[PDB]
Amino acid sequence: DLADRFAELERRYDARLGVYVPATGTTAAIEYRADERFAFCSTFKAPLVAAVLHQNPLTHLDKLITYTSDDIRSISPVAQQHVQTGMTIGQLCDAAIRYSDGTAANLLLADLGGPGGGTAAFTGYLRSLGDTVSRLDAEEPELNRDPPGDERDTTTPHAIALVLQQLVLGNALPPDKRALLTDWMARNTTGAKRIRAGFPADWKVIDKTGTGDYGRANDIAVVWSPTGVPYVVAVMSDRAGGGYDAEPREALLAEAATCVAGVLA
Ligand SMILES: CO/N=C(\C(=O)N[C@@H]1C(=O)N2C(C(=O)O)=C(CSc3nc(=O)c(=O)[nH]n3C)CS[C@H]12)c1csc(N)n1
Repeated sequence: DLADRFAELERRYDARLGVYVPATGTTAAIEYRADERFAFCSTFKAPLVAAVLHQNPLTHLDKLITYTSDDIRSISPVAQQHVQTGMTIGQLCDAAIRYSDGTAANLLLADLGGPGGGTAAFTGYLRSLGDTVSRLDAEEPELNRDPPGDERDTTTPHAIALVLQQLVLGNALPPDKRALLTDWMARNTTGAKRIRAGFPADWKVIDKTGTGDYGRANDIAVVWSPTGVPYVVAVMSDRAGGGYDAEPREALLAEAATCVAGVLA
């Protein structure tokens, strides 16, 4: 019945909702518009941090990266505090995941592929995981403002969730790097009202958020049953009918999350 519950959500919130849960040994795949393109928004910061972890040794995460106040062209709650000072790569990692800091992500794009090569390098990291579908094509903020229908800066719930299944559950990162990426997203400061609200408290929840123009509201998460069996959950939405400044419905995502919680009991 999952499909019906989802379209009611869509009806009640007046939004496009894509859901994908990868199949486990015990359960089937929960998919809904899973292969339609949704904007990354800030969810690209999770597999980006992983790309930075993977290309470099952990020795890299203690390299002070310098930047200016005129480098803060997006929401940047942490990079705010180091106008000139600058931060360790590990610090920007921490800022781009848990705090969704935009300047953080841009310096990590730069670190990953040069001033005009980071978005393609980030996309190539995704291809190296078998995502031939998602593309990053801009830096912050403009990656949040691509018009609806455009393929730029889009992923799909199916492809990001498979990327996420690799990063946390598969061997895309080695135990250590993999472990730092899991603490970072398990501390995320931005995902209370999203998937976390949708899952029972005795279920573990680790997530990274995305929010943008046209009502875009996203949450990609790895979730753990009290038995400790792991699930990957991507929830992506937008409300593009309402224009660029339409209001994202976070409760939408929580609502989507309670349904997948329901067949995963
Ligand atoms: C051009 O940039 N525009 C953005 C944007 O930067 N999106 C990013 C994204 O995905 N972000 C996330 C997050 O990680 O979810 C958020 C979380 S939303 C939020 N959390 C708070 O704690 C709070 O006090 N206020 N807000 C709004 C901030 S913007 C950034 C945006 C946000 S809503 C909208 N229409 N545009």
